[PDB]
Amino acid sequence: VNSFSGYLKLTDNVYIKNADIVEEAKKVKPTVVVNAANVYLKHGGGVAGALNKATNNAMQVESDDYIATNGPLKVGGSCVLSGHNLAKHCLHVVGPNVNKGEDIQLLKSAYENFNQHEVLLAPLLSAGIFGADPIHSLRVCVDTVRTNVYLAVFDKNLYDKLVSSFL
Ligand SMILES: Cc1c[nH]c2ncnc(C(=O)N[C@H](CC(=O)O)c3ccc(Br)cc3)c12
Repeated sequence: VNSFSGYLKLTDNVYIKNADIVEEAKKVKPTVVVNAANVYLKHGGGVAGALNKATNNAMQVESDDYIATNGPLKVGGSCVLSGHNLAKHCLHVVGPNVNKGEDIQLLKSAYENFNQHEVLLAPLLSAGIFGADPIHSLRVCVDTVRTNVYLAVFDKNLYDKLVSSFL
């Protein structure tokens, strides 16, 4: 039993809810919140911009130190950093950006990072300003993630479409 509330169960291990991931994290304080990161950990907009803003830019400060030491992530890759005031940890996961021409097959690799954590709060990877089809992102999620994932979808209209079209 965990503290996530109001989720629709899609499969044995995948759950979905119309919610602002920022507000959801502040309420649950999950062990892991997933960020929709880019390889430079520049948290400018979308999920990343919103999460970083909620940490009062502490996420960005920590991320800049990480990049200065380690260099950029790979598309499809991830790193674990602090969750600041939102979660114990933040798993920064880089899904492919379609508005940069990146291979959508990398979306499966991105979701594989979730399997290293027993429970996660997460957005749909590559959705929103990353330009991929969110229906597809949900399908890859369900078919790749085996650990317990609680998906927050900011847009109510998108949430209803995801639920109504889910096979
Ligand atoms: C901005 C924001 C604040 N709080 C949030 N909680 C949840 N999600 C989002 C958000 O930007 N989501 C979109 C898709 C959707 O509309 O769910 C999305 C955009 C880029 C990528 Br890469 C992946 C997903 C937010």
